[PDB]
Amino acid sequence: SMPTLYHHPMSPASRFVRLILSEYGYQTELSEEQPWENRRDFLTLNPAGTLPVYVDDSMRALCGATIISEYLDETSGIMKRDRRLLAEDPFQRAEIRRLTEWFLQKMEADVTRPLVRERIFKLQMTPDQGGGAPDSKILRTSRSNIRQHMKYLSWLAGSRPWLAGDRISYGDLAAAAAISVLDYLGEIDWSDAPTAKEWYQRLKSRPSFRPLLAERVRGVTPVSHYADLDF
Amino acid sequence: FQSMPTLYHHPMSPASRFVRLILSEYGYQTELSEEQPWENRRDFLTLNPAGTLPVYVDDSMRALCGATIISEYLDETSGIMKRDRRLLAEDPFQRAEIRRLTEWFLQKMEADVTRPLVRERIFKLQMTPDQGGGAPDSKILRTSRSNIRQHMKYLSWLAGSRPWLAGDRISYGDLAAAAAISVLDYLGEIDWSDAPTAKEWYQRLKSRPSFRPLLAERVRGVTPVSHYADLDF
Repeated sequence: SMPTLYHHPMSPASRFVRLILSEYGYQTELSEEQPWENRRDFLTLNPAGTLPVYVDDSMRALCGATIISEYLDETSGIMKRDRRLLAEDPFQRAEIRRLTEWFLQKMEADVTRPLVRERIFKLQMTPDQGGGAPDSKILRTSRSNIRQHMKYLSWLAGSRPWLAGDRISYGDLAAAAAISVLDYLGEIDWSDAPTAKEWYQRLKSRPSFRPLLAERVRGVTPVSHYADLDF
Repeated sequence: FQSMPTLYHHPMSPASRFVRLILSEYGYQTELSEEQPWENRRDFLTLNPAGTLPVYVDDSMRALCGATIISEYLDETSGIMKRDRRLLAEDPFQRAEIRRLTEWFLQKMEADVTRPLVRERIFKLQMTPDQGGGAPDSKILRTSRSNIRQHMKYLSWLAGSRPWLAGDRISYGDLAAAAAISVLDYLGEIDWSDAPTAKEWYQRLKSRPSFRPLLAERVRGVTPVSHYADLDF
């Protein structure tokens, strides 16, 4: 029976893993999880409460984007030759990981996690869980950090054929995952960032992206260009 | 000849100590260069714009930043230096569990406890008012301290239910936990009478040769708790 991915639509890490699974042709059951609920069965799988979580028949839960992405390289990626999303060379592997961590950890802390919490999770949450109106001060701080991250992405995109070098990698998927969440929310001004825009257009047009562009969060309407391959 | 690598680190950084432990276990000699995680110096931020520690620069001159990237790199390249003493398994599920525990101690515990506590107790003393300095924030201390027990209890559970934290042999998981615990223990923040099972496990890690530089180490302007270096505490 197919494995299960516990995830949330507005989790970049979750989107990143979905991308790797589609690129590599896996079939997966998606199970939407709300970590703030502290669901006991979910915490038994992953006591850290983080997303996503990949579980096959063995019931051995693989916890988080990094662990899952490494596992998928070890058990599939090594076969893929030209289509391998993590290289063989240790320095190239290090660069692909550096970019994955930039977008899923650094930009996530600076911008995406707090912004998603204020704008998405705080709608879905009950008052007791921390639900309520968005905090304007957190929104300011997160937003003030965006323009510098978009400037870096533009630079990477303009200077190499893909973010890590000469082929598509986990680095591109991780950036695209994160950008897709911010873009859903209309938080990116693309008029600033023409080089990043060209790069994002290429990612968002891949078949693996289609389920992300079709996806909708209830009570939050995406920005009008969100699903557009020409935006 | 091959110049020895440099590790940019801070003594009160668990991720830094974790890397040091790997390097010692595998017989590397390394030049240690102390950096302040808070200071934002322009040359350090050129090397690592993320401002994270540690940063490993071997004679390739390619900067490898953070505990995960460095530890994976060391598994991949250590060759004869890891023979018969490998700290990251071959099996994908065992590797996944070693990683999961490394992330627990160096990311989850770091956010819940160690990073805010170190900042209030170490860094806010060393910092000037303009840099963000002042008296420790009592509310941040309280929150961070209140999160310690859950982590110690998880560690006790792991240690009491398996021979090493990830399973049947010593791994990065043990080294990461020990690194995080050693920082807290330097500061006297662990009540060992409340965590006996974890105490037995830590006594095994702290007695390894690789730990000797950590126990000898001192942080500028902070005296460790009296039992810090004691193998028989």
